This record gives sequence, C-alpha cells and structure tokens, in this order.
Amino acid sequence: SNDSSDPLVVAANIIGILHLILWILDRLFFK
Amino acid sequence: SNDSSDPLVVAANIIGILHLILWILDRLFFK
Amino acid sequence: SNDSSDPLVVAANIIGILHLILWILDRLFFK
Amino acid sequence: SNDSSDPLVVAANIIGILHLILWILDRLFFK
Ligand SMILES: c1csc(-c2cc(C[NH2+][C@]34C[C@H]5C[C@H](C[C@H](C5)C3)C4)no2)c1
Repeated sequence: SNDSSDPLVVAANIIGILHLILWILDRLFFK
Repeated sequence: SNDSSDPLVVAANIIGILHLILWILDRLFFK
Repeated sequence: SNDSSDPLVVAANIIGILHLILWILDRLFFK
Repeated sequence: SNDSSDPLVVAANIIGILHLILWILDRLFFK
C-alpha cells in the first residue's frame, strides 16, 4: 500500500509547509 | 491521472522555491 | 532496487527535518 | 524518460541543500 506513496514524502511536504507558518510569523514582526 | 504525479509534490517544490525568494531578499539587506 | 525509491528523496526529507532542529533551537533563544 | 523521475524532484532536493549552505554560513557568524 505504501508502494504507491511513502509517508515520508507526505510528511516532508507537511513539515516544510508548517515551517513556513512559523518562519512567516517571525517575518511579520521583522525588525 | 494524479497517480503519475500528485499535486502535493509539485506544490512542495514550488513552496520551497517561493520561500527562497522571500528569504533571499531578507539576506540581501542583512545586518 | 533504487527504482522503487531513490536515496535523494529520503535524504531530502531527512535534511529538511534536521534543518528544523537547528532552526527551531535558534527560535527558542529568539530576541 | 522523465516518467521514471522528474527534474523538479531532483532540483527540489538540490535547492534545499544549497539553501542550507547559505543559511548555515549565516549561523556561523550568528550574534
Ligand atoms: C515525490 C517523489 S520524490 C519526492 C521528494 C520530496 C522531497 C523533499 N522535498 C522538499 C521540498 C521543500 C520543503 C522540504 C525541504 C526541501 C524543500 C525539499 C521538502 N524530495 O523528493 C516527492
């Protein structure tokens, strides 16, 4: 079942997107 | 149709590239 | 054997995750 | 030929790795 798509690929994309939420927030209060 | 390639993979690459544009800009005015 | 999954994909996810560990730590002592 | 592996996937991993080289350098001179 994981042959079609591995959880690492899905998690990787999710992790990167989540990072943007936190990094973007910091950019909002940039100095 | 999405079996060949999922939109998450394409979006992930696009999101990462876009992040660089914003992060790179900040690096330009580094201090 | 690498046809099923290339090491680049696995390494890419690992590299991104590792980056978060270092970047997250910096955010902890943010100023 | 690109069916086996798309250039976007390879480029994505390369782009992320390259980002670390620049981001890591900044961390070296952290303040
Ligand atoms: C489908 C097949 S391979 C495949 C795949 C995903 C990745 C990692 N992508 C990242 C995109 C952004 C966000 C994360 C760090 C890097 C920039 C690389 C995850 N590497 O390969 C997907």
